[PDB]
Amino acid sequence: ATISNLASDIQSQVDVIDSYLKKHNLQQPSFEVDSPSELPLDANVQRARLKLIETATSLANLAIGSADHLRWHCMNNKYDDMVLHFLARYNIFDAVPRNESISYVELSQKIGLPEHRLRRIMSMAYTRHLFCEPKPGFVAHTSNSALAINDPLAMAWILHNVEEVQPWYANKLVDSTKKWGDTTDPRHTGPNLNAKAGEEKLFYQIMEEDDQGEWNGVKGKGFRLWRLFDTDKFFGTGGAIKGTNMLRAFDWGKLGKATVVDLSGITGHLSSTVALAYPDLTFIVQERNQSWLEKQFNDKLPAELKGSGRVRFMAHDKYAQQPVKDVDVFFMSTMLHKEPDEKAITILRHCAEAMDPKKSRIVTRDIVLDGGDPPAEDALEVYQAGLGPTGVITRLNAGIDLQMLAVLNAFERTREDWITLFKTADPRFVLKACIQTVGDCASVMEWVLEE
Amino acid sequence: ATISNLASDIQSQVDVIDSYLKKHNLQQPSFEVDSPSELPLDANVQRARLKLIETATSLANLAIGSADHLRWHCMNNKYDDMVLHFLARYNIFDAVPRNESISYVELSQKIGLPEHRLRRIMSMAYTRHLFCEPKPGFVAHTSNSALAINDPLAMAWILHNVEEVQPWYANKLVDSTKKWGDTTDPRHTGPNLNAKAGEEKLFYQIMEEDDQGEWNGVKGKGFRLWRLFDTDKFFGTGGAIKGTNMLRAFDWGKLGKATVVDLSGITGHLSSTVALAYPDLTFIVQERNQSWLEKQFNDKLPAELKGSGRVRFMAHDKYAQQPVKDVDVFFMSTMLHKEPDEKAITILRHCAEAMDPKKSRIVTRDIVLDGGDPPAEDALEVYQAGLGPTGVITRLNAGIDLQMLAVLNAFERTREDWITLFKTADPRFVLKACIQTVGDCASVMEWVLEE
Ligand SMILES: C/C=C/C[C@H](C)C[C@H](C)C(=O)c1c(O)cc[nH]c1=O
Ligand SMILES: C/C=C/C[C@H](C)C[C@H](C)C(=O)c1c(O)cc[nH]c1=O
Repeated sequence: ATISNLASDIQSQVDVIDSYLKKHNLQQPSFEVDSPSELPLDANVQRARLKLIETATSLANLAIGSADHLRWHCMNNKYDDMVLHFLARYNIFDAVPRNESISYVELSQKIGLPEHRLRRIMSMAYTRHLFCEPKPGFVAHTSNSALAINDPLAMAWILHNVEEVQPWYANKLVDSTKKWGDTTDPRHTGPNLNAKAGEEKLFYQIMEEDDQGEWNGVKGKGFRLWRLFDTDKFFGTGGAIKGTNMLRAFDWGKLGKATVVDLSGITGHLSSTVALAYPDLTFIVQERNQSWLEKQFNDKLPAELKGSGRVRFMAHDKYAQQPVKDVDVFFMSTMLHKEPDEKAITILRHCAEAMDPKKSRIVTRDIVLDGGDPPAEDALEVYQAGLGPTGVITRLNAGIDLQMLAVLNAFERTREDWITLFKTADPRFVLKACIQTVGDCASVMEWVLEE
Repeated sequence: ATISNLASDIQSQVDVIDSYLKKHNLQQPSFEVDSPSELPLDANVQRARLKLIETATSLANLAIGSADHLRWHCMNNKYDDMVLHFLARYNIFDAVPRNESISYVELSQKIGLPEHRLRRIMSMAYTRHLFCEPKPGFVAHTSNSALAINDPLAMAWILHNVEEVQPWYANKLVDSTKKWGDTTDPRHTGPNLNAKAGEEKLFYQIMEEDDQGEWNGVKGKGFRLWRLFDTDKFFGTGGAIKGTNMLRAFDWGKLGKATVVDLSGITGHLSSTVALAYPDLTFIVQERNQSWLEKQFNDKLPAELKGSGRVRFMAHDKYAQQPVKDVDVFFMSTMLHKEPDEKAITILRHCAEAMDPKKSRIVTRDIVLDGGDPPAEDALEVYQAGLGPTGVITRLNAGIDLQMLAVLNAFERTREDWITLFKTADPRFVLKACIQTVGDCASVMEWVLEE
C-alpha cells in the first residue's frame, strides 16, 4: 500500500457507487438527518462499498502512521464507547429534536447533565459524525444519531456492550484465559474468576435472574435478558444482517403451505418477517420460557399477525425432544453459533429424529467464516469483497466471534466446520445451499437428510 | 459531504503529500516493517496529513452509513482494545521476529496462548494493520506492530488504559456523574462509588501505594506509578507530542547559561532532551519522591548527562514554597492540565514568589483547546487543519480531556482560560508567546511578570 494507490482505489470504488446512484436517481448519502441509511443492495454496489470502507480506513491508518498508531488509539478509542454510554443513559438522542438545533444550555437542562460535562462528551461524539455543532453553542443531529431517535433496540445494543460485555467479560478475558485455558465451558468466564465451587454464574443465568432493574416494558426479573432480546431484534430491523436478506438467500415460497418450527427463539421476529411475505406458512417459535415472554412476544407481533396463529410462541427446551409433529422446516437463525459441538449435536439430533427425510429440511442462518456463495444472479483479488485480512466483513465476523468467546466461550465456524458438525449429528445430512448476500455476514444454509 | 467530494478532497491532500515526498527523495509510508513511522514535519505536509486522516475517516464513516454505524461500532471497537490487551500481556510483539514470519503453531508455543484463541485475537488485530498473515498459517509484523517491539513505554500505554483507566474510571463515569455531579475533586471518581467516609482512594494514591506487582524494573510498591511514568515518556519519544517539538516552539538558546526548575516532574525526560541540545542549561527536575525514583531517574539519563549535574532530580512538593534560588525559568510541561484552578494557582504563586521579574520567566506546555499559533515561518476553511468538530487534533484533545475527566476530574483549557488563570495567580503575568507546531496538540507558552 501507498497513499497514492489507496487514493486511486478509493476513486475507483466511489465512481462505481456514484455512477449507480446517479443512473437510478437514488439519494446520495450524507451526514444530514434525512440521508439514506444505507446504499443499494445491488451486489456490485455493495462490493464497491465494502472495498471503499476498507480502503478509506486503511488510508487513514497509513496517514496516522505507526508512531501515532498506539499513542492515539489507546487514548481515544475507548472514549467512543464511553460517549455512547452517556448518550444512551442521558437519552441525548431523544432530547435533541430531529429537525432543529438545541442550545447546550437547553439540552443540559432537559437531560440533567451539567453543561460543562455535556460539552466535553459531545466534543468527542462529533468526531464520529455522531451529532454536530451547527453553530457555536448549539447541538443538532446527524444521519448517524437521528437513526437512533426513539429506538430502544439501538439503546439496548449500546448498553449491553458498555455495561455488560465489556466490563464483565471482555476486560477479564486475559485473566480467564490464564485461569482456565482455552475451553468451551460458559462457566469459564470473567464473573467466575473468584467464584467458589458450584457458585459460578452463567451469562444467561445472570440475564434471566437479575431483578434489580427495568428495561423497555419489563420490570424486575429478567430485564437484562429482555434488553438482550432487544439487541437481537436490532440486528434484524436494518443494516448488514437485516432479516429481509433471508428472503433473497432462500426461497420460502417453494415450501407452499408448511409448518416451520423456529428454534431461533428470542421473540420470533424473523418468523414474523417471513410470515408477512408468505401467508401459507405457520411458525412455531420455540424458546426457553420467561415470566414475561409470552405477553411480550404477542404484544410485539405485527398487527396483521396478532391472533392469527401464523406466528406463535411455544416454550421449549432446545436440548429436549421435539414435541411438534409433521414439521416441514426446522429453522435456526443465529442460534447454533452459541453452541459448542456437543450441544449443537444434541439439538440437531432432536430435530433429525422429528424429521421425515422425504419431506423435511433444516434451514440455518449463521456466519460462515470463509464466505457463503452469492445468490446465483450475483455470482462473480484473492478474497471476496469484504473478506480477507483487512476486510470489513472479516472484521465484523471477528467482532461477533470475540463476543462469543468472551461471553460464552462459543465460536464461529467455517463452511467445512458446519458440514462436519451436521454430518456428526447425522451422517445423512447434506448441505444443499449456503447463500450469503453481499453486505451481510451471515449465510442461509439448507440441510436435508439424504438416505 | 458526499462520497465524491470526500474522494476529491482525499486526492488533493494525497497529491500534496506525495509531491513533497517525491521532490525530497523521502521514503513512502507503507505497512511494511521498515516504513517511516511518520511524515515530514513540514507544516503544509502536516496540514495535508491531518486533513487526509479526517477526510478518509469521514468517507469510511459515510460508506458504512447510519444503519451499520452503531451496529458495527458497539460490536467491534472495544475488541480493538482487548486485542491490544492480549498482545501486550502475552508479549506477542516481541515473540514475532521483526523481519521474519512465524507460524501460529510456533507463536502459540512461544507465548503460552492456545493456538485456537491466538488465531481469533490475531484475526481482529490484522483489521487494524496490526500484524499481518503473509501466507496461510503464518504471522508477521507490520509497520504499526514492529514499532512496538522491545518498547516497554508502548506496552505501558496499552496496559494503563486497558487495565486501569477503562475499567476503574471510564466505565464508571456515568455512575460517578450521577453520584457527585460535575466537580473537580479527584476523590469523586469511580473507585469511590461505594467508599466509606475517609476511605476514598485517589488515582495517584493507588498508583504510588499498590505493591502487588512489578513493572519494567520496579518491583512492589509504586509499580503502577512507574508504569505511568513510562507512559508519559512514551508520548515524548515519538509521534504527535514528541519532546523535540519544544525546540521548534521555544528558543532555549536565547537563555544562555541559565538554571531551569523543571516542575514537569516524572523522570525529567524533556529536560534531558533540551539539555542535550543546550549544554549551558542546568535542569533541576522537581517531583514528588518515591523510594525508587532517584535511582530510576539517574539510570535513565542519557549516558552523556549521567553524573554531570546538568539534569538532576530534586524531591519537591509542588504545592510548597520553592527552595531553589536565582531561577531563570520555571518549566512545566503537561503538568498544570492535571490541576484545577485553585491548585494551579497555588503552584503558580509559589513560582512567582521565587521569580525575579526582570530575569525570570515561566515556560509551560499544554493543550490550548482552541489552538496555539504556528511557528512564525509556518504562519498561514474555518478552522486550522486538525481542529474543528471532526478534526483529528480536536479528537486527540478530547481523548486527553476525557482522560483528565475520568481519572482526575481535571480538564483541558482554552487560551483565554490559561491567560485568566495566570492573571488570577499574579496580575503581572503576561502571555508572550503561545506556539503550537502543526501535528502536535500541545502549545509552548511563555509567561513573564510585567510590572
Ligand atoms: C451472527 C450474528 C448475530 C447477531 C448478534 C447480534 C451477534 C451477537 C454477538 C450475539 O450473538 C450475542 C449473543 O448471542 C449473546 C450476548 N451478546 C451478543 O451480542
Ligand atoms: C497534553 C498531553 C499529555 C500526554 C499525556 C500522555 C496525556 C494523558 C491523558 C495524561 O496526562 C494521563 C495522566 O496525566 C494521568 C493518568 N493517565 C494519563 O493518561
